[PDB]
Amino acid sequence: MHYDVIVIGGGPSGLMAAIGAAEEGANVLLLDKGNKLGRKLAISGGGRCNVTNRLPLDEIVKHIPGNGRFLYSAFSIFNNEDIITFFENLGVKLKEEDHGRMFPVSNKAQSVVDALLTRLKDLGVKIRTNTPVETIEYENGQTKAVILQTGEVLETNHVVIAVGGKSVPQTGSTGDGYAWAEKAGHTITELFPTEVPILSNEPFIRDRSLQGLALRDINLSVLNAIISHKMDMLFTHFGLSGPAALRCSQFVVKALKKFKTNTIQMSIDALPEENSEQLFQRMLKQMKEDPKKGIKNVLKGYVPERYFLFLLEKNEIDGSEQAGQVSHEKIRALVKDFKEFTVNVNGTQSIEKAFVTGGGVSVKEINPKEMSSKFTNGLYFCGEVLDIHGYTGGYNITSALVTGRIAGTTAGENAK
Ligand SMILES: Cc1cc2nc3c(=O)[nH]c(=O)nc-3n(C[C@H](O)[C@H](O)[C@H](O)COP(=O)(O)OP(=O)(O)OC[C@H]3O[C@@H](n4cnc5c(N)ncnc54)[C@H](O)[C@@H]3O)c2cc1C
Ligand SMILES: [Cl-]
Repeated sequence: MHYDVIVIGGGPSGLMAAIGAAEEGANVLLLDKGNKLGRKLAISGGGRCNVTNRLPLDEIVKHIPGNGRFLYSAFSIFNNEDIITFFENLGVKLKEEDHGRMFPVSNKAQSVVDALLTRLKDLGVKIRTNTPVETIEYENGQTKAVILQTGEVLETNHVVIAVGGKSVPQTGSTGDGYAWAEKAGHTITELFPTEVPILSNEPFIRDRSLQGLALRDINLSVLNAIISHKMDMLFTHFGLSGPAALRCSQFVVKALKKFKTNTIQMSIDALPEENSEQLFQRMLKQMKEDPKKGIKNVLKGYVPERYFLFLLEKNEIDGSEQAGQVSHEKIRALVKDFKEFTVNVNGTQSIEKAFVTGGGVSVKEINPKEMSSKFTNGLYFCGEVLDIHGYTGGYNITSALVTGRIAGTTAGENAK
């Protein structure tokens, strides 16, 4: 046993785990499949890396819908503000942008990766690139060895699994970690994509009626209800995309899986600022100002023209009908479609194409203060391989950095 701790995976969690263990005085090996460490980290935040989020604790947890509450213990030890200080000290100043989102002053993800690599070098962590792991050996409820794809055996009593999820496999995250966890006794929460476009075969989608149409600042709901507020949506050839749709997508997936229906209902509130009474009266007070003018001109500007004209048809209103020859029941209907237009949807894009993989190693089986397995001694987990996931805004890297630091410092401590 040359190595006190072996960390498998050099994403943000693995890099923090290796630093965490080496600070505890352990001789640490960090293994990665790729020719470079931090490939996904290097593309994160549009190439700038949204490293963390400075919002208060309770808001951070709320933005991590996949087991955010599990992180309460971790955050007591090492939290968002601690992340900011940590990076400052490694010479990579951060800045705050919108909605609490923190980015390097350099505006370059590579800056973050390089700082972490420099700290590993300073601490004497051994790094082996192009070194894929095949499996982990366990005996007597304890970790015994890491087995490389080549067959090379690396004996150790402390292994940190930091290999990420299943999305964007070109970066190295191909779901290798789940089988190792199962071998160790763990359950895997069923995997689902997050932040992906939603599919629909509604006739109006198939006939491209609204294709390319952006609806700005809408409320998009998944009915049963889960609601994304004041975000933009886009109608595509295949369904719904844009921030509002992407946010709802994990909820579409779960629902379809739980229930075994072919479609589920979504609802679009195109004008969330205004209630159906205010909107109805707005519309009357305009139909009276110009009762001889065509309704398609009297009521322009409420929603984009293509959506407007589609909804008129749907409600059997001739756009050229005189504003004072349109029945008030048919206007009430138009207002209901402005506030709650239903769209049946029937799936989403795949996990390969997702932002983050939802599901993973169950956190019920992990000691929250340690990131240690409850089943196998000398086994630790961190990052996206765990069943933790965040919305966009820095939350996923927050969790990876935090869990990686706790897992690493616990391993390094245990190994001594
Ligand atoms: C396009 C994109 C942009 C993103 N932007 C942000 C953002 O701005 N902010 C944010 O908070 N989140 C962002 N995310 C998500 C965030 O990048 C991830 O959640 C995070 O990188 C997960 O960190 P990790 O350490 O768990 O795993 P990863 O970063 O996925 O790293 C895992 C490492 O494990 C290695 N590995 C895998 N299998 C093996 C094996 N068998 N043997 C050896 N090594 C192996 C891989 O080569 C890889 O280097 C983004 C995601 C995507 C895809
Ligand atoms: Cl993000």
